[PDB]
This record gives sequence, structure tokens and C-alpha cells, in this order.
Amino acid sequence: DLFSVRMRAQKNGKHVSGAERIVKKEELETAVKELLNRPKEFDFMNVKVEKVKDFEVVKFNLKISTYSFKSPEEAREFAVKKLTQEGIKEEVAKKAVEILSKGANPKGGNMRGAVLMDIETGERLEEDKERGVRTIHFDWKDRKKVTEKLLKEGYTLRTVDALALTFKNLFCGVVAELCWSDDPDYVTGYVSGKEIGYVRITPLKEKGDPLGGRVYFVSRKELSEIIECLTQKVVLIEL
Ligand SMILES: CC(C)(COP(=O)(O)OP(=O)(O)OC[C@H]1O[C@H](n2cnc3c(N)ncnc32)[C@@H](O)[C@H]1OP(=O)(O)O)[C@@H](O)C(=O)NCCC(=O)NCCS
Ligand SMILES: Nc1ncnc2c1ncn2[C@@H]1O[C@H](COP(=O)(O)O)[C@@H](O)[C@H]1O
Repeated sequence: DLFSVRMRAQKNGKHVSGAERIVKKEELETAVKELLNRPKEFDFMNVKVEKVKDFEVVKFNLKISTYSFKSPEEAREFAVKKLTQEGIKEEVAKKAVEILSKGANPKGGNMRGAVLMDIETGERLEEDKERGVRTIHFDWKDRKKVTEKLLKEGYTLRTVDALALTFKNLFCGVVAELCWSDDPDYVTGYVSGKEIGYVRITPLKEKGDPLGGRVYFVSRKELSEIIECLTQKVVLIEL
């Protein structure tokens, strides 16, 4: 018996925190305490506890690597390069980078979710270009174990969280992903795919840029199944 525990929190109408845990009932309360304690300041928080019907367990298997650069132009140049090692045409990879740096939300600011980009044509397939699509209903099978292991190998808690999210994306049929943070202080981003692994890349923006986002590279012929998988299928990831 599994329960999905989803938390989001706002402050001054702005989203400041959000997380999901999928656990056995005997750790339900523990998961709720953790997420309730997650944001520092908030004026509104919602928590959803949902009994899980079906779910799938999947074995994590991406290679991790790390790269440092001396300007965002050089980090984005490398980012485009790694993307074309997943068979993506260079101009498609470049338009992704172009969209994130110039503001992915057409009415200014960050999106509430990821761009779905046609691998072949670079065109944005998400219907709501302010909202995008959100990957949800994923968690590490044994998050306590995974967090301690990755911390001691030198990865941060943001790495722990982003890894589980990409791996679901790739399992759901996203070919490749580009991501850097919306938070102007954090400036590591990544690029991922089944062949290039999980590729951490610093810095993909200047420390002070408030723009970020994610671009998912998807084959249009699979768009409907991909969206269903990202947003509805329940996946536990086993390290
Ligand atoms: C937050 C999360 C748990 C979704 O929870 P949810 O309660 O089911 O959210 P809902 O779909 O019901 O959203 C309803 C409202 O809360 C929104 N909201 C939810 N998640 C949001 C997010 N990640 N960013 C901005 N707004 C968000 C509000 O925008 C509004 O959604 P709307 O755009 O559809 O109008 C999801 O983002 C998640 O799985 N996060 C874990 C991974 C992660 O964020 N890692 C960060 C480091 S990579
Ligand atoms: N669950 C999600 N699925 C897809 N995209 C997201 C999700 N959460 C955030 N994003 C996008 O990725 C950017 C970075 O988010 P974060 O990982 O929370 O810093 C955000 O500005 C959103 O545009």
C-alpha cells in the first residue's frame, strides 16, 4: 500500500517550495512532517495525500558527470554539444537554449513547468506556454538511503531531487532534457539523456539572472503517451 504525498507552498502569490514523497503508510506521517517543514516562509501551503493504485519500480542507471566553464556562453556552447550526442540537430538544441535564456514564459518570468520541444523541428508543443507540463508522481524507492549515499559522493540535495526527476522523464520517453534553475543564486544546470547520462554544467547563467526553465526533447508522434506518463504514471526509482 503506497500513498503519494504532494506539497506546494506560496509566498506573496509566488511559488517558493514543492515536493513529493511516495511511501508506505507506516512512513506517511514522517513524509508529511518533512514536507510541512520544507519551506522557510510561506503564506499558503497545500498537501495532498493520495492512495496509489498502480506503480512501477525502475532501476536507476544514468552515468553522472560534471563540467565547469568560465562563462555561460561557454557552458551553453557545451550544453548544445552534449545534446547533439543524443541525435538532436544542433539548431534544435540551440533554440532550446535560446528560449530559456530569453524568458520561456511569453508574459515574462519563468514557467510553472517544462517546454515540450519537437526534436525534429524545435517547435513548442505544450498548449499552455506559461504553465508547461509538470513531471510528478515519481520518487526514490528508498529516499533516505539514496540521499545519504549521494551526499557522501559529493552531490547536493538539489542533485538528489533533480536526478529522480530526469530519470522519470527519460523513462517516460523524453529523449533529452535541458535544465537550469530559476533561482538567481544557483547556477549549475544539467543536460541529460540515455546516452550522455546526467551531465552537470556550471554556469548556465550569470549569478543574478532570475530566468530559468526546462526543455524536454520529445518525438511528436509520441507526445500524448509522453504527457500521460509524465503526469499520471507512478514510478519508484531504485538506485
Ligand atoms: C509541486 C509538485 C509536487 C506538484 O504538486 P500539486 O499539488 O499536485 O500541484 P497542482 O498540479 O495541483 O497545481 C495547482 C497550483 O499549484 C501550482 N504549482 C504546482 N507546482 C508548481 C511548480 N513546481 N511551480 C510553480 N507552480 C506550481 C500553481 O501554479 C497551481 O498550478 P497551475 O499552473 O495548474 O495553475 C511537483 O512540482 C513536483 O513533483 N516537484 C518535485 C520535483 C522538484 O520540483 N524538484 C526541484 C529541484 S529539481
Ligand atoms: N515538476 C516539474 N516538471 C517540469 N518542469 C518543472 C517542474 N518544476 C519546475 N519546473 C521548471 O523548471 C524550472 C526549475 O525549477 P526548480 O527545479 O524547482 O528550480 C522552473 O522554473 C520551471 O520552469
